[PDB]
Amino acid sequence: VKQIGAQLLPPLYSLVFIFGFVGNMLVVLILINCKKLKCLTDIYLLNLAISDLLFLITLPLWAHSAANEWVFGNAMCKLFTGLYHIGYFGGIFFIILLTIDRYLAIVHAVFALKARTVTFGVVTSVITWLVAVFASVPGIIFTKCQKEDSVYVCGPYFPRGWNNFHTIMRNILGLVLPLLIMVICYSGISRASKSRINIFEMLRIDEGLRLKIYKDTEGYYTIGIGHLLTKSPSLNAAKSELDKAIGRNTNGVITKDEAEKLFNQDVDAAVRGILRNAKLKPVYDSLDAVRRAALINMVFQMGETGVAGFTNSLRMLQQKRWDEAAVNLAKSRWYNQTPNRAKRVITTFRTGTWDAYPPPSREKKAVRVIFTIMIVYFLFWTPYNIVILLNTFQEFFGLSNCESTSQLDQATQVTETLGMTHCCINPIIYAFVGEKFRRYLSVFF
Ligand SMILES: CCC[C@@H]1C[C@H](N(C)C(C)C)CC[C@@H]1N1CC[C@H](Nc2ncnc3ccc(C(F)(F)F)cc23)C1=O
Ligand SMILES: CCCCCCCC/C=C\CCCCCCCC(=O)OC[C@H](O)CO
Ligand SMILES: CC(=O)C1=C(O)C(=O)N(c2ccc(Cl)cc2F)[C@@H]1C1CCCCC1
Ligand SMILES: [Zn+2]
Repeated sequence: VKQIGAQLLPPLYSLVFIFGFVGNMLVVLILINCKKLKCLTDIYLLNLAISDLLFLITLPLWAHSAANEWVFGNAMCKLFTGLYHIGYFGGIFFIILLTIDRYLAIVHAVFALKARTVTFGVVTSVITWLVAVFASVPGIIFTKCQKEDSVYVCGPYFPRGWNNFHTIMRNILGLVLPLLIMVICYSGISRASKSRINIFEMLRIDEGLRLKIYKDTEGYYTIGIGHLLTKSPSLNAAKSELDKAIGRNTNGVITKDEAEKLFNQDVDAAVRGILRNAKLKPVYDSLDAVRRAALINMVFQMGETGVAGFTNSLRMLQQKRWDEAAVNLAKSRWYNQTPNRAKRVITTFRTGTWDAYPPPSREKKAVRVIFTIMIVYFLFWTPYNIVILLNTFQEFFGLSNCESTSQLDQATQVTETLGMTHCCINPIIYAFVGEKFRRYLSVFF
């Protein structure tokens, strides 16, 4: 096999090195000089880029050894084995973190939004690098520089039991764990909604989204998704009430996530009020999560006193007569005064679906990117994980032969070579799938 390796590995690894280095370097430059590392997700992508770099800087040494032999010493051997493993495990770990993060985001997990901070990022990133190191320790310890058949090699020399342990450990952290994580996420996504629409999207369309302190048509002061600040002229009074509700010096400006944080506080407060009203409680209890949202929508607009005015319609809703309740609501004063908003609320109540509203785009496009990242990772590293599992545990089960181990080694070499060419793929996936990344490239050039 060595003959083929000397002709193929040096140009292959060199080409991978060139594309991967400038690729992940561009990713880092963007995250620092365009995104400025302000978001939690910017931290993970930064560490993911670092993982690939830590990996591919080792390529020139592996390619040189294939052409000649290992000449850098034992200490250098254990060092680059460390970068090789740490870069690898760090890679898949930070892909999983991003996978979870963007999953929780499209389901609008409240605690995840409250956790979406650079502080939470730095901490969990430090722990992630630790686990990556501890998973690299066995590889480092039993890897040495030794003269085999009058040729120097930087290779692994595990005892019988330790090679078995290392194999199953690698398969868990690099296959079983990510696979399970992804299944959880796919399930949680498909169970939330088929249209991926939450109450957040609904009231964002109907009530709007204020990033700057907005003066109501009457004279009231609002912010975010329909949040009353005060009812009196002074904008200083408005800023005063807002700066208290956030805990920050806002100067009358809010951020998108701060809006949803406020929004969540207003939703459960509305639900709290509904479940405390004698006429709204039995209706609310007989409704599913979709039609309940439409009721919260009406409370968001007219208040519980106003919603309680629809005595007829409420009873019909309470009795699951959607069609008839829909028609009756189209005759109300509320309907004729604000027809377009009412119409799509009436539809929600009638059909019990989000068909009256447009689905989220960027939220879906986000999980499209990160799931693709992980699927492609699987493509590149799964054939290696399996063939070494066969070459370890299940070679005792069956598959036994004299030329077996030799051929299983060949397959191990080839598949690992395949996996080693993955450290240059992520930035390419960004450019092909991710629209924000291409936008960052447009302003870079
Ligand atoms: C040549 C140095 C091998 C080196 C070992 C190192 N190792 C896990 C620890 C020391 C970190 C990881 C990185 C390197 N590896 C691990 C295997 C991978 N493929 C190969 N290795 C060595 N001869 C090969 C010859 C032909 C072929 C082909 F399939 F193309 F024909 C592939 C080869 C590689 O390269
Ligand atoms: C060598 C041959 C193999 C090469 C080919 C393998 C490449 C597969 C990569 C990604 C799969 C698509 C990932 C899709 C990510 C999930 C998309 C999603 O969930 O959003 C859809 C949305 O629900 C719609 O309404
Ligand atoms: C929808 C979205 O948030 C993104 C893109 O449409 C895109 O190209 N992004 C993007 C941003 C920076 C970098 Cl370096 C690479 C990216 F792909 C962001 C990613 C945010 C992390 C999860 C995956 C999507
Ligand atoms: Zn959403």
